[PDB]
Amino acid sequence: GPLGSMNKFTDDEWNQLKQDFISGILENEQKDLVAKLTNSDPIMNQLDLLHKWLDRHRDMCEKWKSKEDILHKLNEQWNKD
Repeated sequence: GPLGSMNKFTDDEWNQLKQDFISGILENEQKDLVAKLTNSDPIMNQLDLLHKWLDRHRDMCEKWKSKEDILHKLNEQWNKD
């Protein structure tokens, strides 16, 4: 029937988004947090955990559709989580 308000991101678009998020984490000094989260790993960025986390809150992207702003929210959540 009529097009839904879904308009979710595709795996291809999502993967691209993953890189941006990962880049944002290494771009910010906060990258230090990811290194410690892994116990002592480089820019692992936690592809494994990050991917699962992102997917679980992928819907969060719909709460702005922006890029830099989203990173800001994730930063505060990363800090507490």
